[PDB]
Amino acid sequence: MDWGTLQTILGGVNKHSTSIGKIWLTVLFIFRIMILVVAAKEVWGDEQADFVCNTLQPGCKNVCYDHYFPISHIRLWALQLIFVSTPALLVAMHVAYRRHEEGSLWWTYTSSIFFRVIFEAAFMYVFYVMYDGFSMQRLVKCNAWPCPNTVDCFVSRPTEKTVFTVFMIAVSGICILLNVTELCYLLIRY
Amino acid sequence: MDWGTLQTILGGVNKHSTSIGKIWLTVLFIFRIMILVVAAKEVWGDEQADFVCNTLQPGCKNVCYDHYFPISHIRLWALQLIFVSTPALLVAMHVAYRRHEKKREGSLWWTYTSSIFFRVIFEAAFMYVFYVMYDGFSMQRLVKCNAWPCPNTVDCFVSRPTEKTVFTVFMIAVSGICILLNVTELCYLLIRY
Repeated sequence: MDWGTLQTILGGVNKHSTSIGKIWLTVLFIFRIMILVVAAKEVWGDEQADFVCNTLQPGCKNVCYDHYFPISHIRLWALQLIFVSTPALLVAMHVAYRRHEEGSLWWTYTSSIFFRVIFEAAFMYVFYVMYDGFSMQRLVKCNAWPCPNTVDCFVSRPTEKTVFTVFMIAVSGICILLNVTELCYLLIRY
Repeated sequence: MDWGTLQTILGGVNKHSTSIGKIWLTVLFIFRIMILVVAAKEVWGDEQADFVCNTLQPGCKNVCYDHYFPISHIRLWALQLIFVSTPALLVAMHVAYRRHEKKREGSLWWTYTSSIFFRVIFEAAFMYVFYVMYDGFSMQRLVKCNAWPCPNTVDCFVSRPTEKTVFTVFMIAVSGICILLNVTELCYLLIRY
């Protein structure tokens, strides 16, 4: 995809936030989006076109690809970004509700931060359990029907996909830490 | 082609509506659009390029694909969003000139309950069509096809059945929620009689 105007939306959402919340989470957020669109989205461009299986059985390539990649990484990251951005924007709408006509504003703001840490941890769990670590393999062995006994299939761009996987996981771990420290920073204020 | 000056379009439309309808319906509504355009629309990119049938007959692939997918999933969701969007739009437009003229009321409650009423119809109808026409929300790896010109019976294999199931389940769930949100409006709206 592409974009036409993201500076206006970031400027408005910038206001009414804490020191680190104003900058650090925001710059890390646009950091992840930039990585996703300009670079990574076309590494996974031919994930199925260049999948190769050493067999003559028709339909074996379809099932073996689907058995090992139930959902591709880039569409896992796209889902994650949407989930961890909605609490940011709806609170911008809840205040717009009260504008048309302090505990409430405080209660909402502290609640959103509790959600963001939840979603990121949940999604990082899915990568680990689904893909068995963060390293992708050149060779996969598949024996689902209709494939005969056991078939060798070869992945496209295994090394580059590993690099971006490590990169997206790292900045997600940072965002979790930033949320936790900022959260406990408010708790002492009570 | 991609998103344009929707922020002003949405900025205009959110004003002058009920509290949860102010945000929750709209937020869930842009929730569906993002999934449709950002992620889902390229899962279905090679639906027919990667259909594979175990046969040597010319034209068996065309008839078998057309028989099991009379209309693609992403085209139904696009249609559904258009239909549910319109009643929100026009009624939001209808109030504009009066607010314009007032600076220069039981009727609208008939209109407002009408638009709320219509949305639930379109949500229910489209969720109904998925069930009857695709035989549940789960997509299978293997389809057996015996339409002419195919010989006796042919095995054909779908592309990305597991990923298409995940998004199908997701779109149905958020569609089900919007129905629940809508009916709450009428209960708050009818309780005043």
